Amino acid sequence: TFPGTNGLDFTIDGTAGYFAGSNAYWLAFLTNNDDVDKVLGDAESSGLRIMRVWGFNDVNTVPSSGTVYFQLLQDGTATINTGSDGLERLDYVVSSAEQHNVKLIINFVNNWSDYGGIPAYVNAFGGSTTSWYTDEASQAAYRNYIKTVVSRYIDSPAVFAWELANEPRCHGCDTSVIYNWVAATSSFIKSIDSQHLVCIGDEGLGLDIDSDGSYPYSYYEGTNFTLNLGVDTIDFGTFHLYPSSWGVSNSFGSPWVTAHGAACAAAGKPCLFEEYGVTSDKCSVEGGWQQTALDTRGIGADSFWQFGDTLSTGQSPNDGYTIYYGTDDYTCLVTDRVASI
Ligand SMILES: *[C@@H]1O[C@H](CO)[C@@H](O)[C@H](O)[C@H]1NC(C)=O
Repeated sequence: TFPGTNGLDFTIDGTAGYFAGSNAYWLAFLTNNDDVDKVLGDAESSGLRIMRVWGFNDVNTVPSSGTVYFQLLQDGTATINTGSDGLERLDYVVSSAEQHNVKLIINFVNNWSDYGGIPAYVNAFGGSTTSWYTDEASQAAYRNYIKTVVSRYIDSPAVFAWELANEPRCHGCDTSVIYNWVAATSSFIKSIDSQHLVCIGDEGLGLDIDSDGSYPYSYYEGTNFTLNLGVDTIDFGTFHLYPSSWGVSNSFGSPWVTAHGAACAAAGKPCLFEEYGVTSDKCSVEGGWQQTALDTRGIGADSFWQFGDTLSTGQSPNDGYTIYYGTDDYTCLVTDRVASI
C-alpha cells in the first residue's frame, strides 16, 4: 500500500501515525552505494520514516567526470541523463529506501540556483525567474523531466510523495501564477501516476490565518498557502521555517506551525512541517518547534533540515543546520524525540 492520507493524518502501509523524517538533499548525488545504504539504515534505525531528497540536478554545461547530474539544459535543449552518474543514482536511492523502510519525498526543480534550478532553465530557455512558470520552453522541459522521473518509480511503495519543486517563489507575482502552475502541474502528475501523493514543496509563505503581521505571512513571494492547498490534485501542504533568514525572531516559529496547522485543518488535508533549522541552540529551539508540531492539529509529520552522517567520502554537507548522526543534537532532536512520539 503506498503512503497516503486519511483526513488530517498521513498513512504509511495503510496505517495512520505521526511521522518524523529528515532532509538529505544530496542522497542521490552520492556515487557510493554503501554510503546511500549507511545513511538510510542510520535513518531507519533512528526512527526516521521519511527522507526528502532532491530529485533534480540541472546543469548548463556537462560537469566533470564522476559528478552526478540529472539534466543538461543548454542553448534551448534539454538532455536528461539516465546513466550511471545520472538518474541511476536516484534509482539506487529508491531501491535502498525500499530495503530500509524509508519513504522518499522526491522533487523536480529548485527555486534556487543550487543544482541549477529555475535559473538554469532561464539560462537555457530565456525569460526570467518569474516568467518561468508560464514560459512554454521551460515548462515543456520541466514536464518532460517530471514524466521521466515519475515513470521510473511509478510502482514503488517507497515513494512518499512527488513534490513539484523546492521552495517555489514568484516574487511580486500575482498569486494566481503559482496557483495555476500548481493546479496544472499536479494534474499532469496525477494523469501519469494516480496513486502516489503529490505536494508543492513551498515554504508556506502567504497566509492570513493566525497572521502576526510579519512578512512571511504576506503574499509578495507569489504563494498563497490556502489557495494552493485547495487544489484537488495536491494531497497535503508543506511549509518551512528559518526565522533569522526571514528577518523574524525564533519566537515566530511555534506560532508559524500553529497557523499552518490551522490552515491545513481548514483545507481538510495534512501538513508536513517539511524544513526547519537554526545554526545554534538547536536542541532547545528546534525541540520547541517539534513539540508544537506534535501538539498541533493538522500537522501530520515533520522533517528537520538536515540529516548529517559520516560517509566514505567524508562528512556529509554542513551548512550550519546539519545535525549529524551520533552527536548530542541528534540524540536530542532525533533519537530521543522519535522514541517519545
Ligand atoms: C489567498 O487565498 C484565499 C483563499 O484560500 C483568498 O481568500 C485570498 O483572497 C487569497 N489572497 C491572495 C492575495 O491571493
